[PDB]
Amino acid sequence: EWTREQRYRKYKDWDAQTLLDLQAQAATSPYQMHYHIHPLSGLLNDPNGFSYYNGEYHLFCQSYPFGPVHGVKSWIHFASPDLVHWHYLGPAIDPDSDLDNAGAYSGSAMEHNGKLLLMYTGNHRDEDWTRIPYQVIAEMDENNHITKPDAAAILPPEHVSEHFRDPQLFKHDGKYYVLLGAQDAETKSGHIDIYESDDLKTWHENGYLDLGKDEMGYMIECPNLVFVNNYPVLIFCPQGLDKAISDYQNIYPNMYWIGKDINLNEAKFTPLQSHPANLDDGFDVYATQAFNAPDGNAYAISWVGLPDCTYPTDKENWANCYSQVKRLEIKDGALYQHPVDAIKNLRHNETQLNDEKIISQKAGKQYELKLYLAAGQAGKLHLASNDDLSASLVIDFNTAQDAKLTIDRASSGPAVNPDYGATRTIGLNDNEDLDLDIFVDGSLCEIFINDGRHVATLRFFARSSNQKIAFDKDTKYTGRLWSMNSIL
Amino acid sequence: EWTREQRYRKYKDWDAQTLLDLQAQAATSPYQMHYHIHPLSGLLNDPNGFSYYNGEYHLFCQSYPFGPVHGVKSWIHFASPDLVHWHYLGPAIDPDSDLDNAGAYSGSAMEHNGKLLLMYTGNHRDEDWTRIPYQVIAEMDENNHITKPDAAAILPPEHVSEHFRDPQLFKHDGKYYVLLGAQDAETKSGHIDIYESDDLKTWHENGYLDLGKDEMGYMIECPNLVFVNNYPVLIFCPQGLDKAISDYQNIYPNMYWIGKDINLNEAKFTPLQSHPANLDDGFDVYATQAFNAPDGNAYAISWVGLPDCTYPTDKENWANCYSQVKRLEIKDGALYQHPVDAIKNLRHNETQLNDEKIISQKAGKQYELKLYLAAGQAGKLHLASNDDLSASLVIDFNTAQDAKLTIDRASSGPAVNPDYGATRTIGLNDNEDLDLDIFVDGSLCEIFINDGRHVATLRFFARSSNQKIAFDKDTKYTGRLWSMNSIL
Ligand code: NA
Ligand code: NA
Ligand code: NA
Ligand code: NA
Repeated sequence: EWTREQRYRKYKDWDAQTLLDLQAQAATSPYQMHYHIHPLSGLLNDPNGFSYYNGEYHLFCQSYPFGPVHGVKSWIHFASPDLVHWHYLGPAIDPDSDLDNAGAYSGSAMEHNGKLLLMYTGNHRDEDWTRIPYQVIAEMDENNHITKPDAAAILPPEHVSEHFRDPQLFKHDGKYYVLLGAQDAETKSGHIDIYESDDLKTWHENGYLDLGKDEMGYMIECPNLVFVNNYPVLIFCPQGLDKAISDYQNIYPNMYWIGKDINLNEAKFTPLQSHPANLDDGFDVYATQAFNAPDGNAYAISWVGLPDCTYPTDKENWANCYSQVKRLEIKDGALYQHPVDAIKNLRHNETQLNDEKIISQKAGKQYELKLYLAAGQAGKLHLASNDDLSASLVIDFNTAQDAKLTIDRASSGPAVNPDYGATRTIGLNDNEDLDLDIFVDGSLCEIFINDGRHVATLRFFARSSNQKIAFDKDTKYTGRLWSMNSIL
Repeated sequence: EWTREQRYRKYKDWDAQTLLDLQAQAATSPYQMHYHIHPLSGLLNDPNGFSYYNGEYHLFCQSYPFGPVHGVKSWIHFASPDLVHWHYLGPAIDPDSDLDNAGAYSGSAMEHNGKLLLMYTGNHRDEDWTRIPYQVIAEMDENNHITKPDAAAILPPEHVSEHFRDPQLFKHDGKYYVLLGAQDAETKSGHIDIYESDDLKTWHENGYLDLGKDEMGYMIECPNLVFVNNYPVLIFCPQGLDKAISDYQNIYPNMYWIGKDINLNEAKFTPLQSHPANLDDGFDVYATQAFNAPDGNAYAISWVGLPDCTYPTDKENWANCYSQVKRLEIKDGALYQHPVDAIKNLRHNETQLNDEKIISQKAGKQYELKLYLAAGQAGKLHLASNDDLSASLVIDFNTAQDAKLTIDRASSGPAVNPDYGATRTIGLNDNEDLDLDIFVDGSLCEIFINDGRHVATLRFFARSSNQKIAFDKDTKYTGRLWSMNSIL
């Protein structure tokens, strides 16, 4: 319903009373998250500049503060000591210059000689509304104050279309690299384009990273390389990916691909996995960003929200939130994802669980449910449920001869992008035990499966009185239920 | 420098870009607090609606979001599980109606039949800019959504001047009471005026509370009655208080007075203390609010900021912050104040201290320093200090034959309201031990003295590289130093 004109009206052409009203509307929503990052107002999307700098973790965010739509984008800024307790540092990069006049699009952060370089795509629209993407290196100092250059670091080359964006800047092998999402101008295929520099002033093209002969969609958004247990891992968003390469049910997938090795100078990637895999088996994770932290861990955080999609909270004038931070691990040839240790600080009111069918008549809106379920069983676990289990988030499990998990949100509340399905299925190994570590926060659910082997993340919109947690059958299991304190 | 006109321009007449800029400027200030409540933008003052409701603690705030000045006021809203980890719920009450057209001034919160009543003063300015104060009862529901009535609960009576405000609404002795700060129209003296109701619709005047024959300033702002260990305790701001009643050095004092008993129907107060005493012996505490919580504790929180005063951060376009929450206790005929238990969750990097002269060469900007100092000593403890101790926050102590504590902020940085003195003195008992529990957070220091017997709270503005903590003499003491994590 918003016009192009309305989406690109400048922030100075909105009044401050409207913005204050919008902050109240977002914060007091009955569906707001309160231990995950959420917009102060308007729409949140792609994590940006995820980093460690000046003694704390930093995280920036694509933001449009005036409504539940992809209006003209800015970066806003959060920091944390522990990847859990975030505090707001305000807007960081506005669409206020020629280079980014129609948006400060996504990007990354790299420490350099005591400053934090923020490299991002200036979404420029020229006099005719032709998009010209510019790669810009801004600079943040130790007071979190940001300066912008007057000139781009990388001008759009001839071989790419208008889609050329989301730079990842980092140091590796003694030099500087930039990875960019790209659509080839002639084939219209998605690529990760490689740039290298020895000084950050002159950039050299190394070409598209060789991901094999098969096309990777028509565009790759938000490319990421991180080293996880010494393996090069790609995390990226290949829009239009052929489902023959990998199944997925979201409108656009967020894939990962573990390599045995990578050579950015020669644009070479030796895959460990024969195929890329879904980072998240759920309903809503997109634009995930990751970085290698000084503590030797690789951390990732996801936008929970999909482009070209809508949500029942749209009428509340705000949209989406972030996943919790996930610590990455390579195990058995796959990517595992784990809650960070600090998230346990939110826990309180611990309850021991052993075979009780009804886990809680009324669990609250914020909790962590950690379960161990014996092999050889089938049933349903209902979350955010009414009393008779007819309206809930359903985890339909089988740990017996056709083992699998089906997550079904159809009955949880109003429909959520139903054209892309009300269920998601995760295959399980037959006759094996099952672990679940389930985080519920307002209209967000995160289901960590078999100790991080799979993660299923989703929005759901249950009426506030639907807070029951219960199995439908007598189920043999042990577990713990904790309330989780509001911090955001 | 701001004109009346500029201070009362409506929020809708500011643009949203300016507000976003101001949020960044406040949040990224090198002097910002990060484990105390601080404005998101502009100026913060008086705590309001401090309460427990709908399963969490609530706190509201006088706010002017567009600069470091007392522009037209609104309430904004925070909540917390534990009085430490606060999260922002946005604006709550705007100056958007006839009754509050020149400000939604301070007030209180009272739970009533599943709602939270917010009773506050509408600062009305009529056609001639005559101030007409109205007492308004708004209502908040379980989604933190607020409705405003069209009519005042209490119209200004004939016997009070234009100064008649800051209602405290509560239930006691089976009926409802409202305590209001008042200036008598004929004598121009400060009073706490009492109203009572059996239904919240019809209010009856019980008269001024009898605080004795001596005048209590020319106005009492922010009156509070709380029961602490079953004693009635008044906490209030008597502007113009004669210093013969009690010494104080701040422009306006924040006093407390313990009674043996109180009878609100008969406007009677039997004092326990012969005289009211300073709630805070420091430089900046004002407009403290308190309430009786369901856990059986009385809690208080203070504005750190004084009216008609200025601060070095004024040029940064933001102003002031709150104290931490203080749990109240009556002991030995005095009011004791304690950090809440949950504040210990911020602690990390614990260091044991035993007689070391230099406690830390560089302590960081956020810490808690807890010390036990033997009787019979004299010296100085320097906080936020440069290396040679010439620029610091000075705690000059004597625990020997003329025992006392002098807190001196003159050398800490730029002058802070110097007309009201650069030192504050707290008398101590001769030849007694001394305990200190010191909280530093950005430009805020809170010094709890002898286990809460006295509290000295102050702003200070040290250069960021001045972080040494050291005694000047060999001092015998034991202690602990903890870093405190940023949460806000
Ligand atoms: Na590690
Ligand atoms: Na769905
Ligand atoms: Na108690
Ligand atoms: Na001073």
